[PDB]
Amino acid sequence: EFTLMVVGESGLGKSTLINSLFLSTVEIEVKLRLTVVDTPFKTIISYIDEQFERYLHDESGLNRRHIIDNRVHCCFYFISPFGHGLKPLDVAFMKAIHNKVNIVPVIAKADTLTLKERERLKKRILDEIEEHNIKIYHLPFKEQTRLLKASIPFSVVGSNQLIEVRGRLYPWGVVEVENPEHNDFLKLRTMLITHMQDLQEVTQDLHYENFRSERLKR
Amino acid sequence: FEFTLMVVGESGLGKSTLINSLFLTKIERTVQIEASTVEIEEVKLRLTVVDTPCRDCFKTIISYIDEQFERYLHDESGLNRRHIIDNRVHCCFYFISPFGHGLKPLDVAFMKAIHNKVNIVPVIAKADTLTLKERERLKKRILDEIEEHNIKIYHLPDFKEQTRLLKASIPFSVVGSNQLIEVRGRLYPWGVVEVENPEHNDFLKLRTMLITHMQDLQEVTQDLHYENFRSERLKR
Ligand SMILES: Nc1nc2c(ncn2[C@@H]2O[C@H](COP(=O)(O)OP(=O)(O)O)[C@@H](O)[C@H]2O)c(=O)[nH]1
Ligand SMILES: Nc1nc2c(ncn2[C@@H]2O[C@H](COP(=O)(O)OP(=O)(O)O)[C@@H](O)[C@H]2O)c(=O)[nH]1
Repeated sequence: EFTLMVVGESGLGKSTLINSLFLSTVEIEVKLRLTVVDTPFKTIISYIDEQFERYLHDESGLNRRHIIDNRVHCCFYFISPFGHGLKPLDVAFMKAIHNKVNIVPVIAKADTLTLKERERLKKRILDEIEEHNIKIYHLPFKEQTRLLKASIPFSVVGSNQLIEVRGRLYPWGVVEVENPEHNDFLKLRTMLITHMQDLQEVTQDLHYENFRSERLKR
Repeated sequence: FEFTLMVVGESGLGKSTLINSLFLTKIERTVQIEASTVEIEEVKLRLTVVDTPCRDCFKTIISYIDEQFERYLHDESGLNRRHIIDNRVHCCFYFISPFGHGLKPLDVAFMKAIHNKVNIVPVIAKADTLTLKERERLKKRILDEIEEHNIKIYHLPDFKEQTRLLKASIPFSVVGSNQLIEVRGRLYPWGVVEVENPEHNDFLKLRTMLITHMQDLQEVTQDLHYENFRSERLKR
């Protein structure tokens, strides 16, 4: 029972990555719900909040032994590799929903950046995360958990096309989706796969209860 | 000899980097587009780069195009005409993002706004984000959209094969780099994009076409766009 939202500018490979992970709400079979949404927000917030209402209403009921959890457990936020950081629309969106959903920031179409360019954009996005007091999902073995945090935000490449593993062909070379020397796709997936319970659990224990307390107080 | 080259398009599309490669070096008022204009001698060249998005920015560019027409009309209407300084925009690279499936309707209306006043040369920026197959689909979608909407881009005139193959590339999909490599280029873990490598991208054609068509761009600007502006202007 798990729900993942992907949000971001149109044309940033949002759909291709989702397809790459698993090989406007689609529901494939754990039971995964995916909600892809292209940025141009008062409906996005409201969708998220509406899933807390159903759940609060449902858990408040006399019949429970068929409750559907539609709460969004994670939101990949896609950032253009063309900016030098977060655009203020991106910051405003993330601030609108950071108290309600687990944000995982992702740099899109990372095959657009040299390694030097990549690390400048990551450093700059992390600093802006701090500067604007934005609350992104924080990961909870030794060195593999070390290396994964030290590469947030993940800069990914999607493709489901094959190359004489999946990749993208340019006259000067081939980007390999699952080569970590090429991009953080494997890390993002592994992280998604290894952290589902926590994602679910932080959604329950933190975002939903905060929703719930303000409600029963008001 | 005087040439003014303008480049417009969203920021983050490599526009300065491209310009740098050709030679190796809130917008709301005509004034600040002038302040953006750099002058180099390489022939007196002026480069005028304008980040587009807020659609007032498009109105200022238009107003700016005309002001250069105005300067000229005013200067040739006066009594001392020895050096009329020609600041009329002879060319507009229009950078389109490789992330769209074509032109947005803003681009379309804007190009319709400026297409009887400057020579639009459309350019797909950051072409190293596109596989060759993607490159073709975007080129065709962009040309279709120009037909569909009757956008008048600059028609290259007409050793033999060099004109055909150059036309075939329009709109040119280009790559710029300030960095050098072993060539100006872009180093990725998987390979190196070479700017001047025509297999890799159409930069070589853009520069060659500019270098080669500069006189005709100037002339079309004079004989067509300018005289069109001047006829309309005097009527009022
Ligand atoms: N350079 C690059 N291009 C990509 C990548 N992923 C997808 N694309 C291209 O971008 C197009 C749009 O991707 P899409 O998933 O539809 O983006 P979306 O609008 O955010 O869902 C795809 O058809 C691919 O041709 C990537 O990782 N790198
Ligand atoms: N992938 C790619 N990146 C580029 C290209 N040209 C420039 N860049 C990168 O994009 C950054 C910003 O480009 P810039 O020229 O300042 O874009 P402008 O805002 O349109 O003037 C540069 O520092 C380069 O890192 C290109 O052809 N391809």
